[PDB]
Amino acid sequence: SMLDDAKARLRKYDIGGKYSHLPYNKYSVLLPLVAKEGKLHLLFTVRSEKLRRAPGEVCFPGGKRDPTDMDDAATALREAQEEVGLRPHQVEVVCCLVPCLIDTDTLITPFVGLIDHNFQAQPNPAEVKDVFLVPLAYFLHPQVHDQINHIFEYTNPEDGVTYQIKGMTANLAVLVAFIILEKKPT
Ligand SMILES: NC(=S)c1ccc(-c2ccccn2)s1
Ligand SMILES: NC(=S)c1ccc(-c2ccccn2)s1
Repeated sequence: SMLDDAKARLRKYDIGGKYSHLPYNKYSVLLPLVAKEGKLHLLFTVRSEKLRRAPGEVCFPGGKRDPTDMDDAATALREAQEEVGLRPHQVEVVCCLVPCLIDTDTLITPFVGLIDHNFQAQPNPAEVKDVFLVPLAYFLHPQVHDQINHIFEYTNPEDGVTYQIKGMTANLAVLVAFIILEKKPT
């Protein structure tokens, strides 16, 4: 099936816990995959305008590890619950993708999660101003804008609202799209 196929593909790129013990400042992100109308989508947030770090920007749910977290996946799930109400019974963590190094002292670990078909986002307004879905296939033929620097623009056909997706968030989306959709019969 579509979902079994996605997981089998994703597992071949799982790096494991290899890098997770290194002595960095540590953050995790969840890349939430949602099936809708016969196709896979990614779920994104727009961060609240009142946050210190990157207010108003499009990003995946995530944040800083704390001492309660058993491992890096736990950080990602704790943060996804706090930001959009996603509960643990509603997500299957499938793998851990290549982590991102930044500012010489920080390591960000992305986890791909399959989301339950009855989940509905309850955005917490102190952290998240908006929640939206993008079809995974958009990332193979995006609408690119040059700020010189590559920015994606996505317009939701439901309401005509345009979103800008960039940086690490945009890089990870393209990666997940390549992994799951490359080389497929129609
Ligand atoms: N969710 C996003 S984009 C961020 C979360 C945390 C961020 C940060 C923290 C310390 C220094 C610089 N940026 S950015
Ligand atoms: N939830 C997301 S996307 C992030 C959380 C942590 C991020 C970060 C931290 C330090 C410097 C730069 N970016 S990004």
